[PDB]
Amino acid sequence: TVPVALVTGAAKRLGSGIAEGLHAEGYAVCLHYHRSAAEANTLAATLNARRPNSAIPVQADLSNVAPVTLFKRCADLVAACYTHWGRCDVLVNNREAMEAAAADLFGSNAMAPYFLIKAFAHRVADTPAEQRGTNYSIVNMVDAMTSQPLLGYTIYTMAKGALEGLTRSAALELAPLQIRVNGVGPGLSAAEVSDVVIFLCSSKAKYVTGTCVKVD
Amino acid sequence: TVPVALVTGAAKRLGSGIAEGLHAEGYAVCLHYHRSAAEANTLAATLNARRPNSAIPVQADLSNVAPVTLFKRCADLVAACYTHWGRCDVLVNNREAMEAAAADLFGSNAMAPYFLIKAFAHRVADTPAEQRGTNYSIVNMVDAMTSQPLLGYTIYTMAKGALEGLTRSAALELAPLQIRVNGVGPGLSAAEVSDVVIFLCSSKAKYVTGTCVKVD
Amino acid sequence: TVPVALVTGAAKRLGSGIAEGLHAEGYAVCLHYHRSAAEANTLAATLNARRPNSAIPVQADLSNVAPVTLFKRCADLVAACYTHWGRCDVLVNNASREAMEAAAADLFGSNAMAPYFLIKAFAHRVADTPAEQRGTNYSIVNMVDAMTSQPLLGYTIYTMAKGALEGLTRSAALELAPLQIRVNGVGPGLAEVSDVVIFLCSSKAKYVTGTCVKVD
Amino acid sequence: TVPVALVTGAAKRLGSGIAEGLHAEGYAVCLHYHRSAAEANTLAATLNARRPNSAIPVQADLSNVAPVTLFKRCADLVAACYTHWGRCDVLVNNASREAMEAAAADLFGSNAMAPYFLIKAFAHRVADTPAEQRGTNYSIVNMVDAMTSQPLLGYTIYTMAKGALEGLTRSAALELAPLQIRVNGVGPGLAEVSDVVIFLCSSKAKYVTGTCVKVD
Repeated sequence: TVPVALVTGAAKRLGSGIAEGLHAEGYAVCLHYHRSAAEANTLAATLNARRPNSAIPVQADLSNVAPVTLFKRCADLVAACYTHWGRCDVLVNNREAMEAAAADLFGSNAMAPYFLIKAFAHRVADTPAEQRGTNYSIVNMVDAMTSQPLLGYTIYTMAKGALEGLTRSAALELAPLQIRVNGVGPGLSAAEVSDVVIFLCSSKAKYVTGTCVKVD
Repeated sequence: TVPVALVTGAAKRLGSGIAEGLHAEGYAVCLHYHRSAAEANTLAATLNARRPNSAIPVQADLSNVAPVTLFKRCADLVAACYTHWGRCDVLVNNREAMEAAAADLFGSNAMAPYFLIKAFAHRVADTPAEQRGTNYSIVNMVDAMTSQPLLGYTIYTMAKGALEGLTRSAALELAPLQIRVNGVGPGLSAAEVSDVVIFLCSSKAKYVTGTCVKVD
Repeated sequence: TVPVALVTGAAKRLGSGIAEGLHAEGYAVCLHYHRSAAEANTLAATLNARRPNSAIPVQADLSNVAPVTLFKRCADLVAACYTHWGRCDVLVNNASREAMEAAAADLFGSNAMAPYFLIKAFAHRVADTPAEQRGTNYSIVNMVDAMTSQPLLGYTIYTMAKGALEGLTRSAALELAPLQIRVNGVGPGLAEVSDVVIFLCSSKAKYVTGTCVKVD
Repeated sequence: TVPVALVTGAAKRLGSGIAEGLHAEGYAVCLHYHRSAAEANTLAATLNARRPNSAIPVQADLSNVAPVTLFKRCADLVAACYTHWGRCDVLVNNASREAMEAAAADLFGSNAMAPYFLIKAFAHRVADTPAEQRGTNYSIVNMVDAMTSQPLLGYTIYTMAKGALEGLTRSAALELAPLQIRVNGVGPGLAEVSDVVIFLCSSKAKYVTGTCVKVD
């Protein structure tokens, strides 16, 4: 046993902090990326150097269109974890021009987590009982407006809403396989949300599912 | 003054009833369709015959991909109403194979209403003060599971959630232009929801916005 | 065989409107008051003037405090309808140092419990009526008032009270649904409101229950 | 300068766990009881056994009913911490014919108001402390119990009570945020729970407030 965490958007502002923090706790991290390959590798450099083969970068396109389906690209991201360490215990989902753009950011921000969670669960489902880890938890992040800046009020509230239903609904559907699913949002530092994430992923939080954490 | 209602999915089971009912009340209806052109025209036949030039069918593709954006296809649907009657007072939003499908049904069911509402409001915004109608209301329908049958529990709950936030958020954002926005869902006949829709669209409901109606 | 409506706090302001509006639709009205005799009798006379035997005033303390229990007082008020007219089809619940604090407690409990008990009695009376002898459209409306119109309450205790009342509405809807009794609420958005009341009570709302209507 | 925690209903079952758990983290604990003297003294002795001057029992009636007002009783219980230890940093609120009905009313008001008043007093004490002299981590936890563990309540009145309590949590969080006092809730999903309490009270939750944690 050494547990494994997949942090999507792992080189972004938040994701990195979550990643540093899950790694400090003794998790092996998969550091997901699209655009930011260099920073992925810096981060992987820093952690592996601190503790060897404890981190991998992995590129994945989390957009609405990459013809390869998002459903499949998502399943492949989770697969990177199994190929490389053979388990995945933790998932953290972190003008016409403008309009089509906002609609697409809406789609992947709801649909990527959905498919990343189908995938995560499918694998746990397939792992045999004896060889399953003991503490599977999924955290959906939701963000302030400042961090979804290319936004009007309304679209943001739609995305929060679906994310909100993802969390409560999977919490339920996925309890038979012992998978907790929780959320962290604002609120009506990076170091800060990280402690929440660490607690929800910790053994302390075994009986906690369905819960939308609020922060500041 | 004779008010105008746009009922998307207007030949489907529910939509038709809503349409017959808004028309009985004295609304001129635009009967939206994609696949079901024949039934659109039967319905238009029945109402115009009952009361002349009081109904038009209009085809629109409400899918996620029809390269023409949904944003634009939506704006064009609302435009059909203005071209033909010069006003629009009422909007009613009514295997990899399987997965991409569900993701797409998710996208258009959240995003079509969003863009149908941007469009509706834009026009009202552009109409001059003197020539605006007096009672603009928008109703978002949400449906039982039986009517979104190609579904798992979770996806359905995501869509409800975004729809839910659309309704509350626009209610707010769109109150300066006097546009009420409300929802009708189940519940935790066709004739039945129709009366709710008629009331929310009626002058009786002037001070009602933000409200999610529940039914049975 | 003319429907009967029980409006608590009929004597002054929102109560009167609602009673007046309901009366103008042809219910017989029972106008509860506590301290405002002039107002309840004046109003009842006016109404009885317009249509004979159509209104009565009925006195009750609905504060929270045998010396008579709140339950019994609430049961007798509901009984004053049967006695007088044979039936009761509609209930509208209008909410109305160390010293401020105990009074703010008393108020809180009074606003939650009086409706709770009223709803209990109403419903027990329905259940005692032989099956074939019941009315065809039982509905209950819980009014929530703006923070600004009940000045003795801090933000917190107000929210508490709003929370108790939403619970009762949603709870009682589910719990009474077998007796075909609908329970709904009118509250402020984020005779104005009498039309919503008329609607919820109307035969057109036969399937609306457990709804919190938002009015501003 | 050792932190002090006030647990209502410490005497039996969930209360004891929580007090025990909090105590095992090194708070000084004030163990409220009403009727169960044996339980509160036994437990306090055990704890004081393990570490001297680390626990005391303190008696209070927290029912809803000068003859002493609930407010004053709640103020004095909170005062029994200052008096004894100089400070109070953590509050945990554990909820615990015609006749059943009046008792079910009394219970309801007691469960909403006792916490409300407790939170008032706690917070007044914080505010009277000169600025530079306050503790660094004030937190409040409102426990909600399962329907099954408080048998005297119908579904409806329970939901009412749950609603009052969620209101207080979310309300008091916003209202006390200027005094750097956090308010959160633990409730059932749709020493198990002591770890969540420890967490919410811990320095790692400095930015968590207004959260309803869901535990089953």
